[PDB]
Amino acid sequence: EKVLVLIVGTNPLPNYVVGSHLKEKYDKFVLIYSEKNDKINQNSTYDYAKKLKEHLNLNDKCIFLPLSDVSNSEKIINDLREKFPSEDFVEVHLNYTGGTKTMVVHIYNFLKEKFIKFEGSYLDARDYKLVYDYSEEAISLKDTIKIDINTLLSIHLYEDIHFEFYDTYSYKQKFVDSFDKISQEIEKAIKDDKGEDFVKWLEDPFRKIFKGENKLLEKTAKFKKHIEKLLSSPIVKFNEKTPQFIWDILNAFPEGKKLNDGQKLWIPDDKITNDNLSSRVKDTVEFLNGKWFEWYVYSQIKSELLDRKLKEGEHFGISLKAQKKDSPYFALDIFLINGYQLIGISLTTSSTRELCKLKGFEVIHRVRQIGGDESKAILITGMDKSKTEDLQKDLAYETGSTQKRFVVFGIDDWADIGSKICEEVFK
Amino acid sequence: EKVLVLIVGTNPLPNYVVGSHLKEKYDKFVLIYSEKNDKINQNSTYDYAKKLKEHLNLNDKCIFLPLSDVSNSEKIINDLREKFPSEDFVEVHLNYTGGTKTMVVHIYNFLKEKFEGSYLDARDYKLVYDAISLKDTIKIDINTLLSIHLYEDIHFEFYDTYSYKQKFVDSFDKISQEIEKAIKDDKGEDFVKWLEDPFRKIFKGENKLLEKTAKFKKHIEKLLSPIVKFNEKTPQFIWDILNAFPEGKKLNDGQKLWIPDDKITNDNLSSRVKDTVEFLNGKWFEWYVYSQIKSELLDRKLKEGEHFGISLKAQKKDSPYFALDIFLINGYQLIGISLTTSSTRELCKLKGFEVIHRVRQIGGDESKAILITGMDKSKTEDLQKDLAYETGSTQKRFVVFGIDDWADIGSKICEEVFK
DNA sequence: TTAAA
DNA sequence: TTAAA
RNA sequence: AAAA
Ligand SMILES: [Mn+2]
Ligand SMILES: [Mn+2]
Ligand SMILES: [Mn+2]
Repeated sequence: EKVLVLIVGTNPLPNYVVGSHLKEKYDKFVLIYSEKNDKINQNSTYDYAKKLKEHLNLNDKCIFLPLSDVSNSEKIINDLREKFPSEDFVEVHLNYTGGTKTMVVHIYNFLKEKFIKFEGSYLDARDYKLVYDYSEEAISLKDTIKIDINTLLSIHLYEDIHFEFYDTYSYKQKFVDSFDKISQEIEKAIKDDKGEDFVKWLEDPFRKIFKGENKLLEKTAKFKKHIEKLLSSPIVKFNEKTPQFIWDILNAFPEGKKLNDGQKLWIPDDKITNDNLSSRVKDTVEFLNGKWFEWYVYSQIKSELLDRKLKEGEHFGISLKAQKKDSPYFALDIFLINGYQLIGISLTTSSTRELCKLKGFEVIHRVRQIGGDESKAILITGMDKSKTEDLQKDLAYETGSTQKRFVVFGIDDWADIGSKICEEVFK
Repeated sequence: EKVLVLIVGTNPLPNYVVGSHLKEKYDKFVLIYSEKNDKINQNSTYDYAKKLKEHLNLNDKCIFLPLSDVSNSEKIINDLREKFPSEDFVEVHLNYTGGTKTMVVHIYNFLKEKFEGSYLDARDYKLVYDAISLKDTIKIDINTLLSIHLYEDIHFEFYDTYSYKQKFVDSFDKISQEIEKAIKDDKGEDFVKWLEDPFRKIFKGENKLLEKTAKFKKHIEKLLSPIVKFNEKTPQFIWDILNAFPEGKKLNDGQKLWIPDDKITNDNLSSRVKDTVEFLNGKWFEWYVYSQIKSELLDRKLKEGEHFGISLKAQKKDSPYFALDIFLINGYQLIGISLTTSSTRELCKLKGFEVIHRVRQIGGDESKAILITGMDKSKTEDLQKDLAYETGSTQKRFVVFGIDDWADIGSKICEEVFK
């Protein structure tokens, strides 16, 4: 009977990692967790212990040991002696990575006196190594222990998750037999260092013409009044000062979905109805105003992830959505898992500081919610390099690592965004 | 000699609190910190230990002990054997609250060979010996708190140095009193709706419209209609709020919207409009809440500028500054308050992320963030659930208030903060 | 519970 | 480094 | 997983 003992704190991922690596060598498993006590402002980590038992397949070889007070040395010592298994064990391995400082201090010494092979362990979050106290070995688990998106979100209490594959992408369904032509044309301009010029034309005249009153592109009356009120106008900027590579992008859409009417801007007559207007520009405007960039970035990384033996739908995906039980859901543009570190990618074409700054707070908090406190967040913006370096420094929080856990890319990174994501995440 | 040993992690506040309370009873102090080794992704907590020595006035009775690897047991014990003071100490007290788990285990065991251990419970605000409540015993100011978290250039305003008191001098008290009456009479929801329509449809068209008369006159023409709703369907209490403003800073020409003639220059427009629009668009709500909180804390022991203030801004060295609407310190816990008048879920969610992260940066991982919005009760509850994060405690660290709380917001903040 | 403004 | 949109 |  070889027993492995884990300390269940509020970060379940370290215990899942050590469990996945050591279960093959032990016969019994003791999960020490906290009880809920409102009077001392103590919540319970029991939900994580069940998820640890579930996703490690411990079954009845798992012993749950609750602690009444995780900050009282006496109660911890007492609760251990009363509830710790008294069977004669040959080996006792305690990984003291989780829990409070009082938990690790007193559990360790209680099991250092009671015992018989003994070994203390700790998983390093910085360099991904399992350090043994007496064996003096530091084995890396970075490339060996794996985890998929379902397991990772589940042990963090997130259920009902869905996402899109490369083949089931939403705008492929909307632009059948055109999507590849539209996406190949955009990609070529972005790889031709036209990203900056695109986002300027997108701000003016594009967003001046095709944005404003809600349902502007679905009621011809609203769109009629808007173009009249645009009669210095963005229409001439579009008609007369639109560069050629955008004309190539605009003409990549099918004629029935082109924003242009030749080499000028399509304006509906009084014959064109509400549904006619919507069927022409709605999907094309929504794709050009931002959705295209989600697909572009995902397309520039899928090959590099498959080369590293990652599997789509388990280790990367697009348009992920998840939620806790009976709680609102959230959306994440792209997700990636390197070994067992979550990387969440949030995308925007905006170049405006305030908007991107708020995007940064968002992606930081979401990856902590679903991947634990060692996740990495990447924000990709249309800002210049000075603005992106400013944002990283603005939002950086110090956890004890030299490597950044919040990364901002900008408009100068778009043309080679594949390799830059690859270097940031895996190197 | 009686020596106190602290473990310097990346949260310096528990070490300040434990240090403030136990400095009196001890002679020497050992601060065990981490070296910087980029090759193992390990950064140094030396900057925090220096701040601990400075703001606790440890002077030369403080000994910095570095560790080359805070993740490796043997490398720790070695650096502990070769560096820890071998002088004869009659009493040794190790507080193992900070640092990594390896640090607290092997430093504890090292010192036990040569003894008392203590720990500061973040959940019940007590120091526990291997239990004294410090919640109302140890105090800190905004300057000390941000400084130990490495922030500098801290500035903020007082009730009497509020910026808009200098922009509407001889009229701010009437303006603020008018707005407060409307919110005290449960008209917050009505006010919010009128700001969304037609106020922000007229005065928030695009960029720098309130600065260029050409841009403003153009926007007026396209509207000609929210100008009609403004002139005709504006509630009486809102006309009273508008007419409380100085005449050269009024948005209304009599009982109708003012329209600049070609004569009005860019300086004449902005001086008449820009300050008034920005205050009504939402800055008023910052002042309203602050005035209510300063009222409720009139009996408590907090001093303005040490434990609460408005419009806090600070920065790290060579780093961008942030802005925080209101700050409060209860004992040694930072309470950050972000205010918005918006009723929109998307906008209020993004403000929630912001205030959760900011208070964590400047006040440590045990800070409390409060977001005050103009949403209804169902949306505020949904937002609290959406953004909640498990900390180990049963009391919430992210709190959202909505439009129904505006009238009694002073009592609401007092009850949430002081428990 | 679009994306950007 | 507006607060809203 | 460096006041769970
Ligand atoms: Mn699976
Ligand atoms: Mn996005
Ligand atoms: Mn605010």
